Amino acid sequence: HWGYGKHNGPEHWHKDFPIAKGERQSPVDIDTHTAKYDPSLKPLSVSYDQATSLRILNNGHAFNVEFDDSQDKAVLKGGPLDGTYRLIQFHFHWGSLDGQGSEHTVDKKKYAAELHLVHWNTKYGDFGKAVQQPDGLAVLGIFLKVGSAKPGLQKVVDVLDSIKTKGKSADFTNFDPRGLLPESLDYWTYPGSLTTPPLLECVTWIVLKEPISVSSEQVLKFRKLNFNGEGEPEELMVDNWRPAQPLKNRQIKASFK
Ligand SMILES: N#Cc1cccc(-n2cc(-c3ccc(S(N)(=O)=O)s3)nn2)c1
Ligand SMILES: [Zn+2]
Repeated sequence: HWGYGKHNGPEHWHKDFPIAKGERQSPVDIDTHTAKYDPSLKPLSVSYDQATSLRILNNGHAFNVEFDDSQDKAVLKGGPLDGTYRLIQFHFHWGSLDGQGSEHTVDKKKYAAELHLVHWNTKYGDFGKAVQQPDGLAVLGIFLKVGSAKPGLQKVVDVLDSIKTKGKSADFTNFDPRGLLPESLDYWTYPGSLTTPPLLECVTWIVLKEPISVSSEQVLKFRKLNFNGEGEPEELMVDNWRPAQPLKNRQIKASFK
């Protein structure tokens, strides 16, 4: 089906998902000199104190840590958003080498990986409805660079060997996503899309300026994951990122100067 290889990767997605060539696709390069500071932007509110994680899943494209979103336990508000967006899952995109991996780029710089905290607009009632709306999702994007270890990531790294292959899951309760955030919440924002099929144009992207540092040992363990199912030939889960797409008729706004 779709994936990230030569024969089914991003340059092929458009044949099944014509919106791949649409007017508001993600990711994009963030040109920091042309992004405009917007005083209209209220401060971001990340309220993850009551977050309830449940499970971690290898879905054959990435791994997802899933949250209980049956009530407003972990939400994103403020910044460019109106209303309340509920955390449903986070996941990452990463490279085969430390010079690549992120989806968004900053003045053409690629980071080693990129974290996506995925939230849906509660006025649409459920995720599947929210994705059919231009303001249905808000994804908080955070770059990772390789340096010192991120203590708050290590519980995730340590469960990966239990979900090596596609379709494997493990219990993942009592995980605190506040441990993945950098100190600053300064951000860029723009309207865009899911960066995987079905590439729906339903996302308010909020990308943090400050990356988090992770260790080489941490990132290496992401790279031991498998795209394949158990008992199939091993294909390492690496380079599961989509490259930057045309900005078209969009302006990236900055919360800071
Ligand atoms: N409920 C539900 C449900 C069922 C199937 C899939 C999903 N679901 C899909 C996604 C996403 C696909 C791409 C992204 S991305 N890389 O953040 O733009 S998030 N996030 N949750 C959610
Ligand atoms: Zn993603």
